[PDB]
Amino acid sequence: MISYDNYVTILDEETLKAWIAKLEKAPVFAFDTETDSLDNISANLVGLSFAIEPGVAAYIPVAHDYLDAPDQISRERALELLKPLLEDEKALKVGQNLKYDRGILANYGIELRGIAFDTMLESYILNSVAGRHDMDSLAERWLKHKTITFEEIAGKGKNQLTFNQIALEEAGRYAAEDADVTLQLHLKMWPDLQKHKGPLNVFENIEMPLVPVLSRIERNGVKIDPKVLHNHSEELTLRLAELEKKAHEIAGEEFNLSSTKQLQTILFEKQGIKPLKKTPSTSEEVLEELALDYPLPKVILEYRGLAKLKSTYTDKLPLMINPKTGRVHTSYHQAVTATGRLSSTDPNLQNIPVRNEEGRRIRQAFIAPEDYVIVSADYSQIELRIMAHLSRDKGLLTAFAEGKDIHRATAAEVFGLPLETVTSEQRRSAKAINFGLIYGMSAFGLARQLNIPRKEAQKYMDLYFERYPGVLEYMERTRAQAKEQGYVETLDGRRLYLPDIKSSNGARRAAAERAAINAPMQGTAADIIKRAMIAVDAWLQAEQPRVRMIMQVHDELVFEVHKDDVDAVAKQIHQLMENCTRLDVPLLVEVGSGENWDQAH
Ligand SMILES: [Mg+2]
Ligand SMILES: [Zn+2]
Ligand SMILES: [Zn+2]
Ligand SMILES: [Zn+2]
Ligand SMILES: [Zn+2]
Repeated sequence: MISYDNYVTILDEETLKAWIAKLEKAPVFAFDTETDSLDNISANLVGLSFAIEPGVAAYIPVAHDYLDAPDQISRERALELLKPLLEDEKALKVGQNLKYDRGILANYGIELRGIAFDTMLESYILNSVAGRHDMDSLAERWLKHKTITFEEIAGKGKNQLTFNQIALEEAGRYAAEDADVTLQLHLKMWPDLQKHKGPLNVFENIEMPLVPVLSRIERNGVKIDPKVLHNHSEELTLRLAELEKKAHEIAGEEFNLSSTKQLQTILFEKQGIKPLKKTPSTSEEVLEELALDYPLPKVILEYRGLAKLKSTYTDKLPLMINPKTGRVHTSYHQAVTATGRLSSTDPNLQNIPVRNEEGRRIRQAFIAPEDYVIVSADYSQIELRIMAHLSRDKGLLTAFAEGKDIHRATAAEVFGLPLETVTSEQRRSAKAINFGLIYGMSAFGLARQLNIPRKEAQKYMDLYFERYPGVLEYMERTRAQAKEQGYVETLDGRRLYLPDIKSSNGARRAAAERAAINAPMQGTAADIIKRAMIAVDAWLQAEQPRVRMIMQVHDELVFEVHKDDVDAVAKQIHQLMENCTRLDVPLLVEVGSGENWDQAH
């Protein structure tokens, strides 16, 4: 176990000051905060823990208020004595998910500096796919130590206690162990993170500096109009009713809009071909093939889609508005994706349909406050530009260089015809090839996206590789080093380990080869986006203009800018994004604005 003998519980100023003195001369120190809620903006700090050396850690309770809780240093007195140390950029701190801790302190007017090491990110940069990067998983992987779980001291279910309700000593065991373990994890991982300059570079200049900027974006939140979302909800109810009637009217009787049950009994029973369509799906959608002529499958297609969107965003979004700020605070995850891109939840901004009309209405609900406007800064087809650079292809490089539409430029080369005459179908064919290459799509998978026969798709890809030889080379070379060293890297050095590259399993090894071609372009896009965020945030902090960075979704950064400042600010965001990141890839940033996210998008 871990008893009350392990760590000290600081209940007096004199002892706290003794520790602050030791903390001041430590080379690095682990630090952690305890609160009464996972919600950063409204959580209250219940206590703090520190670790100066493996096995030497302490817990300082400041707001435990259960019946008869012992005297504790007051939250205000503890923070004023600790403030200088916390705000000192020279005092280096180590922590697990420091983004959270930085925010809690910000609730009390404290600016946490010296945010040097985050064990979550150390683990993530070492090997993004090694497993989960949370402390409990980390302590077990690297230290063969099983940590005290929050459930162990607080309980489970609705009757679960909040930190302020837990006994001082019990809270101490948990909090001081976090600090201690975090320091031990750093001592084991930091030395390893130096065996390679690639990962070390990404960790030091991309991931760590991004920690406080993610905190600031999350805490800023985004303005959502609940009325608009409600109208959209009422209207969708009516549209779902109408659509259901249109389905019944086309055939007979009533039925659910569920395939492999009520649909096959209608659809193919009235002429068609037996198999159904899985909601596997992004490759063989039987329902949308029939949709080009057959009416029923087209209405069932649209019905399901609207049903999904209503319960996911229309009904959910209004419930996420924080009472304290009046805004929605999404959760960004910095150590979850395999390629290094940021993910998002509650809400998952990336699942809002882009090329769909309803998704546009969801976006219209993201509004700018009075006298402000929503500004969108996007990296135009960054992955494609990255592939152009990685393949060193003069053809692609020149297309982007002279500002031509790469999809029409590619079609003009593949099909051999003037750029002005390329048709929509030809452009659509080249476009499917271009994005297919990024995901390492098979010549048959391209046929399923283009609806053309196999070997006809193969005919296009051979014509493509002949016109753009540099792309085949990159593809072959990347699969090469992937087998030679078990991993692939981005331009900045970020690595994706591929354990199934020599799998001996067929499909399992195919996946690893696709990931081999894909990761370098996706990871590089990710690195670029993170560098722009740090650069834009740095300008924001230094110059203090009337602008907030509110979102990050796909390849765009969304802001709130004062209406009278839009022009100067747009010039600035634009320069920072395509000139203060990587100077090797030919980058283009498209900046737009409006009353809501949809207008600026
Ligand atoms: Mg191309
Ligand atoms: Zn923590
Ligand atoms: Zn903790
Ligand atoms: Zn993208
Ligand atoms: Zn420019």
